[PDB]
Amino acid sequence: GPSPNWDAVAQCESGGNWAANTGNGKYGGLQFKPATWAAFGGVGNPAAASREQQIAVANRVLAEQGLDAWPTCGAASGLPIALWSK
Repeated sequence: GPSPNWDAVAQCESGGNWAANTGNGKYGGLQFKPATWAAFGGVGNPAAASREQQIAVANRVLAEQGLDAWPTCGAASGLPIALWSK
């Protein structure tokens, strides 16, 4: 079973701050935009959601969009980009 390293992706995206909310239009450890978070079943502010809830919503984004949803940081997942970009 694959296990994307979302902690690694979060380090890339936010410096590992699962509660990131700096005013750049992105939220939480994985820097979700609100329209993507809502679209994949997230509610409220991603920065208020647990790491585990954030990861749950990322796993859904991955299945539908691939690691293209994190175009620079996706490689840090440890999944081969050539196979998981879509």
